[PDB]
Amino acid sequence: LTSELAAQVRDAFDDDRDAETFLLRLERYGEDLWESLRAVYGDQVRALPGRLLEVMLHAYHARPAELRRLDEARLLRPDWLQRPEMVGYVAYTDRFAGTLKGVEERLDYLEGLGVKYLHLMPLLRPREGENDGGYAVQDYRAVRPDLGTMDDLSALARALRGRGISLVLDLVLNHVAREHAWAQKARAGDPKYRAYFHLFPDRRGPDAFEATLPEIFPAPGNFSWDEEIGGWVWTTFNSYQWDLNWANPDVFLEFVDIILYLANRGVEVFRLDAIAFIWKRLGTDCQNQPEVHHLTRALRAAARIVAPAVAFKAEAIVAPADLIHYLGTRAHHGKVSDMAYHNSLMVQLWSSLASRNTRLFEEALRAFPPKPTSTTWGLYVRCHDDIGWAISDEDAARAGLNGAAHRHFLSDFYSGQFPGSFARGLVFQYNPVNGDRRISGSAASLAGLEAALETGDPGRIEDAVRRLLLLHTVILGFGGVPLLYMGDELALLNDYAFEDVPEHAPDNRWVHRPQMDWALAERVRQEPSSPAGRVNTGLRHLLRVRRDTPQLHASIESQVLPSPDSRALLLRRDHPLGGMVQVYNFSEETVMLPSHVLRDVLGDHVQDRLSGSAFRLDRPTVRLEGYRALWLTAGEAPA
Amino acid sequence: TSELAAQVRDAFDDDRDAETFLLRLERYGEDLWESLRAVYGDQVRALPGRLLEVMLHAYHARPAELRRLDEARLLRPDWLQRPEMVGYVAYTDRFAGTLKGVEERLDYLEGLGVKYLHLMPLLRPREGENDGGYAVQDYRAVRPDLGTMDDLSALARALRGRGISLVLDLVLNHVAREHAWAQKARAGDPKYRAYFHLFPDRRGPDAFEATLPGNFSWDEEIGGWVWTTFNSYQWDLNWANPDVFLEFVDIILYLANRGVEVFRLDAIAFIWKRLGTDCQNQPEVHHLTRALRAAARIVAPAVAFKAEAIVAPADLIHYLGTRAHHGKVSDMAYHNSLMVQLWSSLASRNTRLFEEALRAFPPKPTSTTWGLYVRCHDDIGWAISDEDAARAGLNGAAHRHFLSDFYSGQFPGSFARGLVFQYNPVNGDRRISGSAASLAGLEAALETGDPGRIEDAVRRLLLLHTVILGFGGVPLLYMGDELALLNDYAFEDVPEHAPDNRWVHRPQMDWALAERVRQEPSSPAGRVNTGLRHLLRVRRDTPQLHASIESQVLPSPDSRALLLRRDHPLGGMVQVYNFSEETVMLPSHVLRDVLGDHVQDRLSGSAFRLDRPTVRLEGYRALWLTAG
Repeated sequence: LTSELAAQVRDAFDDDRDAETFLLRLERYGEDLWESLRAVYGDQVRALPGRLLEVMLHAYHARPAELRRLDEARLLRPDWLQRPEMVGYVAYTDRFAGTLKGVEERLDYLEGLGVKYLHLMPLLRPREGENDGGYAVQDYRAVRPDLGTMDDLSALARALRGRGISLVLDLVLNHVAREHAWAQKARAGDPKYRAYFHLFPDRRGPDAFEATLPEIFPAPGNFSWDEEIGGWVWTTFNSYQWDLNWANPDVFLEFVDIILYLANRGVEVFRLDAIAFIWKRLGTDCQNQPEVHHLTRALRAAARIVAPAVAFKAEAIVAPADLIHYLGTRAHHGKVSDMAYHNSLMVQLWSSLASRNTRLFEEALRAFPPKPTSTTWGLYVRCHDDIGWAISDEDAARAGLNGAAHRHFLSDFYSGQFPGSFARGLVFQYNPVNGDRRISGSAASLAGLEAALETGDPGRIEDAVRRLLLLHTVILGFGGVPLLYMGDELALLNDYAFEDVPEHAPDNRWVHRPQMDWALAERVRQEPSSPAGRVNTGLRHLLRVRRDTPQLHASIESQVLPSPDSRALLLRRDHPLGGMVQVYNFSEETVMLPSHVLRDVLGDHVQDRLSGSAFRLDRPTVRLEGYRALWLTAGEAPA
Repeated sequence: TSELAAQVRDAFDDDRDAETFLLRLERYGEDLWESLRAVYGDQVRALPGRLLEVMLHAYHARPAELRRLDEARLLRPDWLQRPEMVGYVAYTDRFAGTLKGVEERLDYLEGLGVKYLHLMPLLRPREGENDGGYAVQDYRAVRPDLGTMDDLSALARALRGRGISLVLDLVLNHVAREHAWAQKARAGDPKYRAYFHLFPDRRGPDAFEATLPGNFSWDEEIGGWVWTTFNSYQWDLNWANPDVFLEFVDIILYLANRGVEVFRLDAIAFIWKRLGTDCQNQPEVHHLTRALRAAARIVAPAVAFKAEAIVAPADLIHYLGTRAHHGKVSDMAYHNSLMVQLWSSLASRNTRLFEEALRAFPPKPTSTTWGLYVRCHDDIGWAISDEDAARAGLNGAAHRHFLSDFYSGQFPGSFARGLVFQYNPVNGDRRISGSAASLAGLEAALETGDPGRIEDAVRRLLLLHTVILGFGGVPLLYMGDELALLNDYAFEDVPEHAPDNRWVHRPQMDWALAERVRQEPSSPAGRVNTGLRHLLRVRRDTPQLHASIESQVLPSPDSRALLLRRDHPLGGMVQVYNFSEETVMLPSHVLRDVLGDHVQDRLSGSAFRLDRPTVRLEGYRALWLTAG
């Protein structure tokens, strides 16, 4: 930040207060921005500060007054994402309400549920034809035509703002569709756009990289031949998907422009897709490269300057050692992506439900490194994906188990194969290398409700209801944003109508991606003692309690309290108003949990926030019914 | 929320102001209204609107420059916690004569690295005896000899330009009997009579005095009694009257608009009376602080509060906020304990007591900040509790008697030259006056001429300053400790000072002497001056000193040494202090286990190889070790 930049800035604004705000923000986040661009682009052209600033100034001018207010509000409350009132809902626009206009019609449903974070599945304009479910983007400044237009998106954002809901979008950083304007300008041979991709004249560069790359479709391959470069283009994922070259600063500028464009249309949180892949280095797997963080840090800083209201969420499923970098280590500590996904917690929930054992869970959480306190996990029980058993062999070992043996068990269990399993999932992928399988299926089908409905047995139906509620309780209390997956609140079962639909039939993930039935949702509200109704009212109650428990603030991490019974998981959360201990029984059986381990942190008298009832810990044991969850804090003893 | 919205929206010609005000009121509204209810009941319901009238007026009058600093503070909430922050404490008159005079010396301060200037009481006191400025006659005026408010305002404009914050003392608990309010009450306006604790006969006063450990005074037109904790010309305000609350929100915002950035809230412990109690540290104190703090958050985000309470540690922590008050009762309190343990360990050559006292200290909210000092305008009282002493293998009172004996000069072969200020005819507990340089042994050493004893004194001063510069929090340099000023024995020649021997450590700044010291690097004062400016430079570049992170005691295998650990994302730091003249051989494993195999002393620049069994630490040496 020189005299030059400041004067440029100062002369770019009619109102003096705008100039001052911009300048104060540039002073505050300048360090983050320039240090990072230097580490990536080195001594560059040096013209870059000035070109970046034109992009930032343009975006700031176009930023509407209501979004500037949200901007100041965010500065007053930096931890908005970490507040216990925060509840997320994840849906496909079309499968929830047909169109973006349609989503406006259903805000009463969402606001009623307590949702303050709405993540719609990919909707930026994809190429026509196969599109890797929206990850092949044709234009980032347009919407898929069937869903509406950008205007529609912009309006839906105004409406959501009015009910205090943030809109969340997927932004693919790593590649565009072969039909993207840039990809076309490059094929018509404009040198500028040729430099947006990894382009190769002969078969040598491709060969040099493929030496150390693993493959993502086990189409097979990392490079593709195209007529008008002939020549080779870097194509991680599918052939119609061309990796952008982030070593070219022109690409950086395109993305700061797109992020700020979309932010000005009311996007509040960006899910940054394929972020792990954006930096290539010969000799490596070309994932999780240092430069990835420097770029994220620079993108985040431009967003901090123009649009304080905005936050980033990193989509990378990677081992925990690797994942922690996406929240920031060493220099960065929240200066990169703010949110992420806690894939491990989701895996351990299903694993423990199947194993009736929580040693593995304890171990996985203990080996997880602490996050920066200003960042936040996103927690889910299910999402639009298959489930892969990401259980490391070291974690399994510390639990007295063999990684492969345990993971084979889980696929056997959740597929329905294992004797006396409650689950009804489908196998999605079978890998002949390992034997490792991936499971499709809805929360309700996997937790046993499908199986139980076939028998009619009240006892097994109750077990299924309580399992769904237990899973949702853990994510609601763990610390972080619970991402309810659309229709889990109605306990939707596997849908097999996708087979009759010729475009879905090949891909059985559609099994857990149903159409929302609005009539069914009305039925469930009015039948409180059906299974769905039990889940629906049970969940609405947990969301209400969460929103009023300060100890769930996400800046505080849950610590594992090692359990005297392997059927139980215990989590401690320290807070100024007084500690909380969360107690989960992952078994059908009644557990008599020894008192000492809770007495030690909470004292003699406690009260369960969930049901209201009191417990004495000066008793040898505490009775835990099957699938029972307690949120214990300190209390009294007048009786 | 509805009534405020409309009022607010119309109260502003500019829309952006209205929006900002509203957003801030939503953000800090809970804090404010919840707290006033807990103090005044849901009884007094005109009050939100009266408070808002005060806040809106103040906001309108808030100059553009101070609103910008306001946004800058929101961008960096932790401004007080950055390693860049260094405080300097001085009397206006004794540093540079007048407020105009202080402007002429900013190059001195900015050059030292100072970003926080605390001037001793300067709001207009009563004439005559004034408890050194704690008897305030008008909060909207300055003591006439120092200048005017317009001078204060200009000095703030100059300080802002060098990135220095001005810090003032605001007495919350009482006004001078000559304050306008106290005279309106004597002329019998019922409104102002209600600003004080007033009693018709001696019943009432007697009921209180049962548990207060004079507290009341007779006046002709009040014939009756008024509550007067300190002296008699100092009348306790009645904070149970909301009119008083509003007076102070008005005063705080007024002074904030004149460029005050940090308020030292004086006698805050006393502001709530409750029959049956010592009338100190009452819960209402916190609720009131929280509400004052929220009004300041709304109108003047740039402002912060610092609580002046010397109280046992268990009590002190409430001034930073517990339970629902976490990080709302202050952004700053004094770490009186650390100062006491510095001198104690320097005298004892032993740091067990230090370890114990720090272990018993409870964790602060991470968004708040200690103020740390080696000395200040006060005498020293040995605030060492009997429990702490016990855990160290010491007798509380035995150790306390030693320290007074040592720092007074009485103990045989002590290096200290202090004066006894107060003597208890019961415990025998004494208070000590004296400057850092006199107490650390430099006065004694200059009488001998011995190079070896002079070097020892220089290294003691540097050791003390290093601890406060590395502990986490704002180091409050006391004026002229950087020049190693000795006890001034011309205070007895001053007839106004002679009764009060604290003047011994409250010297006039000699600007010629300051110039001499800059230019004589290997005189004693020059060694201190050079050494200090180097420590300030290193501090300003060590991220691990961010005040949100607390120093933890690493139990030491040698009682001559104190070891402190600080965890941080760029990598941990261990601080090692030797409180003795003798060389200490620390075992290597104790550092290798926290820092790894290769380390660097940030203070001297040299690397350390922990691959040896031991690490040499010369007398009075400090290391700030980090990995690398």
